[PDB]
Amino acid sequence: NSILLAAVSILSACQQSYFALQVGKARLKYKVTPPAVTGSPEFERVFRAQQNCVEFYPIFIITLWMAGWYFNQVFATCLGLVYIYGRHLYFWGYSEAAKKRITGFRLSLGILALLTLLGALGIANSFLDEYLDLN
Amino acid sequence: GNSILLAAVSILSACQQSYFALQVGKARLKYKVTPPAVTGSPEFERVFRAQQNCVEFYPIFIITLWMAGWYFNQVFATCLGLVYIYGRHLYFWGYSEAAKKRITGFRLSLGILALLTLLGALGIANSFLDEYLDLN
Amino acid sequence: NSILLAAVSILSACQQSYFALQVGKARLKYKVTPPAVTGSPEFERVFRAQQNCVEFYPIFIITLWMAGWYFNQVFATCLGLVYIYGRHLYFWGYSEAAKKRITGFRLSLGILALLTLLGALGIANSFLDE
Repeated sequence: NSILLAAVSILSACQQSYFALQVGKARLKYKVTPPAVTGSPEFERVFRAQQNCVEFYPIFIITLWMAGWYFNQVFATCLGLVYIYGRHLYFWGYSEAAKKRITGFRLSLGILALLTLLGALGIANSFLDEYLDLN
Repeated sequence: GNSILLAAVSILSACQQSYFALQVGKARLKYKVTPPAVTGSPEFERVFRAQQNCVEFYPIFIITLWMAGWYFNQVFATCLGLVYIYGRHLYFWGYSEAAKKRITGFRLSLGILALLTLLGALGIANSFLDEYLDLN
Repeated sequence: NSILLAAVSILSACQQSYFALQVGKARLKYKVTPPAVTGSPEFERVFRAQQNCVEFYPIFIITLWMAGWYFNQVFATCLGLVYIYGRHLYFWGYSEAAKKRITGFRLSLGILALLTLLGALGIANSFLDE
């Protein structure tokens, strides 16, 4: 009864690990020796992109589960997949040029807002179930 | 279900975190910091670092929030959760004005976090001694 | 029952807060004035280590719970403990020298992939009988 949410969650976790791998590969390709994170423009775009993704990850997960638990698992699950796609655009877009990140960024933040909305409605509706009203 | 209050707080805090990210985006435009760079303007640098410290601790807050709410008391955890959200509001805007103006909101939100950790640890412990060692 | 998962989760959250404390201590030891995060090489090692940990934390939590819920709580719990240990090695290793991070890094990523695997099997096996 959370099996769909669980699946999306494992998919997104693999995406985030994939992004971390690219930064590791970029460190070798452009000779950026740890702990440094600057010194090659190509590396800096890859690093910053991965950083923005990893920052937003827990926000996506919460919003995903609250929507799926309190509104509809199937609908949240589908939005979740489109979000995973949006960041795929964002990451690879940025990596090529800072201005190519904007599509994937707008898509994934649109989805996140909708998930927030659905989660808020469902939680509200669900709160009225201890006032016995179901709208 | 018996997580409805936790769920509400969680959605509120997630909105706060997205709001912080928006401010960094606005600051990038106001102080002309060309991506992927995050240095150059001191005003931008304070806003960026503040949002970074918030986003780092966010998953730690969520775990501690739910463990406290699940294994100790949902209503008590829920209330602390709201005050934490407020403390982070002070921290972020405080830091944005001056590096030393962050300290109030910092102490508040980390105090709460420690208490939530405490409650979570007790409840989990009590539940563990009741479930594998038959001691409540 | 999720009491074992709950315990590991609170343990790891304490580790993460501990790492953040060390960065705070490093700011004072090497005079790195906020909001700056560069200058002292040793500080940059401590900071980057804590940053790699805090990035991967939500990934560990999700995979930990999915494995524990859909595969086995006791087995996931044990792997969870080994991950916590691997991160302990990573952090302190890296703090001394970038090349001392490698052991704790391999250990913790081994665990993470297995947790992902177990979670995926359990969810699948789970979905195979509707």
